[PDB]
Amino acid sequence: LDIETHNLTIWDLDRTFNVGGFGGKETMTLREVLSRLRAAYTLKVGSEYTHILDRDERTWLQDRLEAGMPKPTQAEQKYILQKLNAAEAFENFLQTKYVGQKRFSLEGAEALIPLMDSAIDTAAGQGLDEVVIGMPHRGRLNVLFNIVGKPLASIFNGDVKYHLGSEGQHLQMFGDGEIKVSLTANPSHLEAVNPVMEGIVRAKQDYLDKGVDGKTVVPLLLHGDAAFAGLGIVPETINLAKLRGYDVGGTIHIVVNNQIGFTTTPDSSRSMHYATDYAKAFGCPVFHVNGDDPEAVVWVGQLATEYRRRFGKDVFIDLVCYRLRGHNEADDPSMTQPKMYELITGRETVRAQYTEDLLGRGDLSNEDAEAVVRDFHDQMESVFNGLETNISREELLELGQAFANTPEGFNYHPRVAPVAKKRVSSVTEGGIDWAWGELLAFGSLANSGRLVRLAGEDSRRGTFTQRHAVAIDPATAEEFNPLHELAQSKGNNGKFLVYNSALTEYAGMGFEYGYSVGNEDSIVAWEAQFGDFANGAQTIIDEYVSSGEAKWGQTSKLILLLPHGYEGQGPDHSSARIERFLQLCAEGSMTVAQPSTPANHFHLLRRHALSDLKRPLVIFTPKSMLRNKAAASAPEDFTEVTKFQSVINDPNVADAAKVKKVMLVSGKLYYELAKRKEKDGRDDIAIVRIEMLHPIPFNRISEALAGYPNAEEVLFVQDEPANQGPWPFYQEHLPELIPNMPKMRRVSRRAQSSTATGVAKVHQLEEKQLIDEAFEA
Amino acid sequence: LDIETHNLTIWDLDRTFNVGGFGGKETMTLREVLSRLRAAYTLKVGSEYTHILDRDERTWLQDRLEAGMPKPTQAEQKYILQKLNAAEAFENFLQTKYVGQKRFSLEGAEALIPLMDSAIDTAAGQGLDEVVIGMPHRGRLNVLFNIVGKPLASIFNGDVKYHLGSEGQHLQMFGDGEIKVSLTANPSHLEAVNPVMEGIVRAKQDYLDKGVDGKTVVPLLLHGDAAFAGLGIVPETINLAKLRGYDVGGTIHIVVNNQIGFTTTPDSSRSMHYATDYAKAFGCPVFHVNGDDPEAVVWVGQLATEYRRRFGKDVFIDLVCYRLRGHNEADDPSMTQPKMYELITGRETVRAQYTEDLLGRGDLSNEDAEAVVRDFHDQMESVFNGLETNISREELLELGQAFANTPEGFNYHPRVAPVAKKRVSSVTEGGIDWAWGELLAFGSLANSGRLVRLAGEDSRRGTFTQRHAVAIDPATAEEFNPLHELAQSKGNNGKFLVYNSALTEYAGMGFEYGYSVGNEDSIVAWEAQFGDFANGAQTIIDEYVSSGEAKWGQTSKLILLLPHGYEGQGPDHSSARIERFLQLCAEGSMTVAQPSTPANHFHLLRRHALSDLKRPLVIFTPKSMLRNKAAASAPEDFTEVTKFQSVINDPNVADAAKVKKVMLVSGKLYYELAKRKEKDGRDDIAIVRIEMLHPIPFNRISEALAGYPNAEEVLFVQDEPANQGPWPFYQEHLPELIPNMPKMRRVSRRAQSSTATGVAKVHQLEEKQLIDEAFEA
Ligand SMILES: Cc1ncc(C[n+]2csc(CCOP(=O)(O)OP(=O)(O)O)c2C)c(N)n1
Ligand SMILES: Cc1ncc(C[n+]2csc(CCOP(=O)(O)OP(=O)(O)O)c2C)c(N)n1
Ligand SMILES: [Mg+2]
Ligand SMILES: [Mg+2]
Repeated sequence: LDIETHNLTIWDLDRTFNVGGFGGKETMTLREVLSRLRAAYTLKVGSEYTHILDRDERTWLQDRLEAGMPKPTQAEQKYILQKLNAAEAFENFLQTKYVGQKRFSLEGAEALIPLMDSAIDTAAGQGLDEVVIGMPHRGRLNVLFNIVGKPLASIFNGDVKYHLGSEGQHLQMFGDGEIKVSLTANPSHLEAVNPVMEGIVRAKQDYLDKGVDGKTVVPLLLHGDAAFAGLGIVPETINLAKLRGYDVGGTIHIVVNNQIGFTTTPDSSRSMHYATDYAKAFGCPVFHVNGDDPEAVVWVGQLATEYRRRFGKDVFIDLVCYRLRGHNEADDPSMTQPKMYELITGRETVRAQYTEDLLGRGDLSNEDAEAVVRDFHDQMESVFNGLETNISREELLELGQAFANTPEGFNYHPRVAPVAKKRVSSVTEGGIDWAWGELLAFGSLANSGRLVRLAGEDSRRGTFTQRHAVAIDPATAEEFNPLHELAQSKGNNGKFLVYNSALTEYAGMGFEYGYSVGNEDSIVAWEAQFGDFANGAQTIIDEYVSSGEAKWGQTSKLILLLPHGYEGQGPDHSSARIERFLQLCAEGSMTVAQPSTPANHFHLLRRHALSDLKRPLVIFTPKSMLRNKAAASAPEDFTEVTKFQSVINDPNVADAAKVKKVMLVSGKLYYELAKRKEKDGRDDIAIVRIEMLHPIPFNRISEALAGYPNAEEVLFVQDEPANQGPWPFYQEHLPELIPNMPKMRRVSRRAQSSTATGVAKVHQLEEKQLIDEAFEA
Repeated sequence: LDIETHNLTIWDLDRTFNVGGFGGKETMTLREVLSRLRAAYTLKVGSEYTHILDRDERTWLQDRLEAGMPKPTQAEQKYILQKLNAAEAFENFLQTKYVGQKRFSLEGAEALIPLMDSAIDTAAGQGLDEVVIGMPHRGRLNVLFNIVGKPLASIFNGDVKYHLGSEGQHLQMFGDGEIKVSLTANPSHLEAVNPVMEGIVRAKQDYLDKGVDGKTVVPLLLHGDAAFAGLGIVPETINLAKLRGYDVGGTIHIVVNNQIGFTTTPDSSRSMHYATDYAKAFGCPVFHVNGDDPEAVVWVGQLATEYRRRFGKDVFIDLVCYRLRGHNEADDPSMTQPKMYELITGRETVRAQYTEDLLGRGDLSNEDAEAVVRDFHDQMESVFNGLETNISREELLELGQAFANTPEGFNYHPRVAPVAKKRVSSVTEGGIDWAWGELLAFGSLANSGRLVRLAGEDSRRGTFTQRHAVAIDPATAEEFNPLHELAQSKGNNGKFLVYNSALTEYAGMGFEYGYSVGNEDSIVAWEAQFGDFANGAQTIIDEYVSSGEAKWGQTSKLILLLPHGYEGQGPDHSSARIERFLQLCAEGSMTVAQPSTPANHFHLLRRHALSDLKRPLVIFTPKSMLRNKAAASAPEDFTEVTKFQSVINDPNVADAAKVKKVMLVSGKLYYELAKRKEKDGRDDIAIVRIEMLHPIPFNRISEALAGYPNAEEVLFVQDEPANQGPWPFYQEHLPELIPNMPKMRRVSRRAQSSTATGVAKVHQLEEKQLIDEAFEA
């Protein structure tokens, strides 16, 4: 940036040169060229835009930045001063009338309030419908009073004010526009709101139904500088921006850069030059603005909101400010950073500086000048004053016939063709498999008129090549979605939408929780490749899915589909960790189940979607049992059987008076135990299945055991190790709920620190030993 | 890139222009300029380097890329052909002699083997000590045979071959260099090895002790394209590259870009143009190379290894290849991607293409040509043939006096000065607090001659302003580390190293597990800001810390320090989730403790560091008890008391024959219960503390209860809800280990789905109700 580096000297300043349309001129002097470049790129706004690849969007930014900030009117200037007065008035009320609020102070960063106002007002003039805000603790109550518009009485009267959500309206001072404003709930875990907020926006856009030209709900997301550079959830969520099921038309990002973490400085926080350098990975513009020049801050807010509407991409604003006090209530920040807090202590406020600048440009009259003084006193005085789930024979045949009604000149790939042919025959003959039972449920619900959404890794085809919900023609590469087409022909505007995720668990599951909150009337399901990989979304399970209703009174009906089974494929492909989910359950917080039969899975999904109980559902789904012919279901099981079963008694008992042992079991291990009973001719054993785990169906288990009056012993049989699976939960709780029951006796694998062996011959030997122990006299 | 865009035509091709030293010339024709630019930037190697900010490192890359790939010798050419022959020979043996290996095939990407060889050979010529490799499943057994150098017998004979680690030597064909080569263990969870591998390299560099000019252990890290763009752990780990405690001199990254995930294409995987676009966020160079030109691949390997040694930064290679077969053993990839697998099926191999190119440039003689044919047949034939922990009075006084031996013209900040003065007096008078007990332990061990490392968020000062292990002078900003200086004066080369992390839990804890594996003789500890935030590193707890010894036989002695207590500060600042850690324990896999007294914490840390048992330690550390004066310890407790105590019996019992109730407790709640016993004069109650949780000290608990022979009842008292804390574990296991014990009776908070309330008045009412219930007759 020095003229010496380009072989130019002081002797060239008044010579004329060809500049090729720079500043709308063909010729210019070096003195004039340097003036313009310094006015555009070196004052209170610093821009990064030349890394963008499209020529049209690079030229749009270039023309606006080199034209400069327009000179604001007197009316505009006084409106910026009134917002700064309100911001500072509220900070003073909080610090004086209440205690332990020093942690949550906005002092140093009061220009945030006029920046957020500029963006929301620009959106109202564009004609859009809503703005959804997500943010951390710092400045939250200030945003509730000055941006959402809640009364003071409402703010100051489970969980705290600093974590609950709110709604309000924003009218436009110098226009005729209105817009809704919403604030999202969040935990103390930094950046965990990022994917949840994005999902809420997509659900709201889908409900308005305005097409690709729409995208009329704006996401505004606030970060801190240390958290933005450090935590990996931030760039994981930005990567979903342009994908098919996840696009929301761009996100406006504000990073509040107060040059300190807690007791940590930027040198020990990041290996990037600026905190906002992830923008250069995704091809998006960055604006750096000085937080002590309020006219420049309101311009950057306007320019960012205009860039989002024109190009539909993400935009990043870096607001450079400082932190006046320490993070703790009684803690000295000079203890660790003494040199920085020499510059901070005993400054003038941004309000004071701006008032002095307006009263010294001589624009204002005598009457006008008195008013500016009186406004701050005004703001201060104001603040200190029996449900059946079966379908009809006719409905079932129609669902089957959807896989035959192929569009003109579409053919199926020849490994997919025989799957389609069996779906059409099965609804009369029999032999319905797991995958076809699941799709018959989601299809029936879309016909009634609901929006059904399914998302996860390789979810269109299926991980185990079992689903085939969208088919592709090998010749033409044309897509067909049979059940979506049937739904849109019944005339209740139903939809079946199926999407393939990116390789993420945290961002993926977070996005589907958000969708459930932003449309109460939708049916949403997230699937995992294997249930073993759901530990990479533990923050979302612990802080939102299991605990949200108790904390904030926020309800969800999300379905988690997690594969599970001990089939000899190693420790990272065997367990979805049942024990961990049952540890998190209390007073019916969520429903947990493991069904054995395709028809029972059908009845569970339909009960959840047609009930008034608004809590999540966790289903442990099979892998090998997907293709077992003893598991398949008849059509009368979807048409004559009315309800979902929580306990299934033994089908193969000749005489109940001869039974002496009773085995309790849950999942795929039933079919192995049943095989052995038939081979050995054991008429003294009865095998009983538990389909629902939490809540405990204790009345149905009691009825079952009452039916065998000469039973001496009760065994609990599971595949999982003795410190894993459902045994720990059941040995604690079941004896107190059924007093007359005999003492239970465990039969399982040995307790261990891993999930399962990695040697396949050891797996086969363990399984033999388990079943022999069960039948041993 | 079209000449029309720059207002130039065909009529300018033979006119001469000033080019300013391009191609080492002052003048040149447009025809010559276009030739050179196309030869340098548009053939088999594509470069991204102009985003780099330093002028010297931009010019170094520019000069090498525009000079071009050097013409390789005949000997060099035949050595590249022999490596491709070996690679393809081994793939054929695996596919024919064994089954279910189609998932793990390298067919399509055989140029990986000569790329990795080029880099390792270049490192050996630079004079460096070791190369550490981390990678996923694809190509692993090929790398074990052709790069590490294991025999076939060793490979083909718990867990599988695809997850265990190995060591070997690499000699240099045309030189006199040797270098060690190591391969790291890993789970199926993609990208979880990234932080663990980096930590292993830093531990090995620290042991060699060669200073800043050293950095002589090279990290080589292999990724897949979908995982690299999608999972957030990747950019979280790159952000640690230039930080103080974490820098290893650069990382060479290889992304194998086979243009497909599992059944998912790049369109539905990322929102970036290339998968390697995170490089532009961190200011590092990227080389894209064609995987069907083996001479270009060996050049890029050399250039990347030379760039790391000169500039000490990260470097990224994108190897563009394809995937010949499907990911499953029996699965058709044309089912989903039919158009892509029209181009793939029925191609010539990279080995075949390169042989045809050498035999058609006429360099080779008749004798030389016969040899090239016979080499592939040769490679094929070959493959198919009573420990006391106290310190002395003198050692204790010396540790105290370290906080007085300030360097010349250093003064303490005046809020830190009185802490230092009390540390010097306490070692004679009394009143030693928690923090000073912890540092007395780490200090004593550094004096004996060990390397002690402590890392975490705000760990130098402390989160609760309690530690002060490095002090800063407010006048000069000069640092002092008293205990490091005492260690280096005793002449056993001991060190006390303390570092402030970035705001990360996954990358942070991963790095400290790696350090423990790469130096068995170090004492390492990771601290969390609050124990509630450790759920963001659940992948590392589940897959490495709790399970590594059982899976792979890999041992660690890592210390986790997790703050814990119910003090009325909300649901994300109360519980470290004890219940979850005790669920993961079996057959002494790790030690779990919650000490009540500073001296007992001292004795636990020293027992762990001087034992032969090589397993992790999880300590639940206090918050409010840090400054409680009833908790402080006398000097005789560090000097006359010999061992760590697992159970502590009641100090305040006049007559043991009068006791009728016995309360068991663990942690800070002791001090509340003890206060109430004194106030009410209860000589019928005895309060007994459990300091170690797993393993269960059942012999010591039995001895304690035997001492009170007229005890009618036993209460278990905890602050946590009834489905959380240590009660679930103890109600299952303790009755079977002590048969004669009376039936236990719980006294706790009610079971719930969250951790704790968010209203402070409700917390105080709950605590009163808990203690009243305990003492109720
Ligand atoms: C996931 C997570 N990790 C760590 C913390 C602990 N924590 C609370 S506040 C804080 C500092 C954040 O600093 P920054 O993002 O720079 O913003 P500031 O509060 O200074 O505005 C940290 C690390 C947390 N709340 N959540
Ligand atoms: C954390 C995690 N998430 C998901 C998976 C499931 N998974 C196994 S292989 C695979 C595909 C990875 O594709 P890519 O990284 O492009 O490499 P390729 O195997 O095609 O070489 C996935 C998603 C996993 N193993 N770990
Ligand atoms: Mg900050
Ligand atoms: Mg790939």
